[PDB]
Amino acid sequence: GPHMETELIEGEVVEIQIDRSITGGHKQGKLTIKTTDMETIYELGNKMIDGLTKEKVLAGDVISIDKASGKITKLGRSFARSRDYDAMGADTRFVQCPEGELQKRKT
Repeated sequence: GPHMETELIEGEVVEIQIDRSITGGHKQGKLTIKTTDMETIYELGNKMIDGLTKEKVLAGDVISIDKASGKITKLGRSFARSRDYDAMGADTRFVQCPEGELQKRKT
């Protein structure tokens, strides 16, 4: 596999269908993602809803879905309100929330 051999799907979100009628036992939905070649539709399970909710996924965001773990990860291309302001001198808002320092990239 590329990087890893886990079944992963990622792409920019074209469309989002999330149930609002299903009981809090097993939510469902239908996601439309733009891949490298085309937009494909993927079925959302309860854990998928969970993951996309956690990542705060909306149309226009990009995310990856782990078929094995059921975890969803927003990649970073198609985002929303990313801080482009790094000239933080009078900006005492150093709210760099530790969301998982995966690999010591480090600024």
